[PDB]
Amino acid sequence: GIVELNRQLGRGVNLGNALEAPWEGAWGVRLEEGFFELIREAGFKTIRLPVSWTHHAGRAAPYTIDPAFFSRVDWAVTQATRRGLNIVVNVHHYDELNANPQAEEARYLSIWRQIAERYRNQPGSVYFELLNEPHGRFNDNPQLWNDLLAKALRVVRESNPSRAVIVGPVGWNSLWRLSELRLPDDPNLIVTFHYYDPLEFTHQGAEWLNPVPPTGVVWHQQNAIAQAMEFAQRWAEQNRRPIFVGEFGAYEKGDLDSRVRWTGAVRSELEKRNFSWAYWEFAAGFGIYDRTTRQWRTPLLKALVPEQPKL
Ligand SMILES: N[C@@H](Cc1c[nH]c2ccccc12)C(=O)O
Ligand code: MET
Repeated sequence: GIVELNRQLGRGVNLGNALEAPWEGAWGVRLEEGFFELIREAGFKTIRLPVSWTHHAGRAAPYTIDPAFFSRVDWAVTQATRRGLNIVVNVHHYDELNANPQAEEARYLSIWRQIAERYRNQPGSVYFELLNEPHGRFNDNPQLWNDLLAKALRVVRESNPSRAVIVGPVGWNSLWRLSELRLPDDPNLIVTFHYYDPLEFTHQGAEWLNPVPPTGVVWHQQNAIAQAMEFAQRWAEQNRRPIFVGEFGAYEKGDLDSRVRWTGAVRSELEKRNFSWAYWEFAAGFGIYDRTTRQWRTPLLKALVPEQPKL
């Protein structure tokens, strides 16, 4: 069942700065077929595929997704699956929906119907993820997200009765907001959160934030990671849901040794708690792979996939 589907997610990586930008390449990463084999060879079982459908769908009903863009997603799904990787297909950035859930609902539900119907026959290694990091008006009223996610799950289930569906809390998938998350009585849900604490370290110099946190911040482990993951595990036990931590990572403007400390500490605690996970991200400013030199960033990769269990 769903506990085994979550265990099968295992270790994963996001293909970020790619299809979740305004278009593929705008944020620096075009997808390549060779990425799938590299990710497998590095020890990952899963691709998370952020996709920002809003830039590629009609604004007026029936909100049709551009066929050429859809075919690109088809290709990613098919190539990952054929090469033995799981793939998580989400709806990723969606400024309109976070700002105005009620107004944008119709278009978002049409997008999910299109995705669900198109991929209804994909195997169980293909997972759906309803909405990356709900924020905006969902932060003001978390019940708006509880209501909307139930509508979207109902849409998905019309064509995909048993597929694993990944659902997170508001606060940009903050684990503390699990407290307000409410889920339908559906036995094939995996709960997700993202982990970037402390933001002053993991997002130092991140220009896409306002305010932009200053750089020069170092990091070492205290108790915050253990405290956060224990909270999340108790929530998951009480509510009988498996956990997938779909993003964690530290931006390259922090010093490498601090980033390695943080990445290894997080990965270790996730696996101690039996959480599957996907690192943010493959090839860009948080990347473990440098496409310019075609080399892995060894210290970061080994913090994710250690050669010995206590390293
Ligand atoms: N320097 C690497 C990784 C990288 C750093 N910042 C990025 C921003 C976007 C894309 C890639 C990157 C590259 O150019 O590929
Ligand atoms: C805030 S930068 C890391 C990526 C971002 N959290 C996303 O979900 O795309």
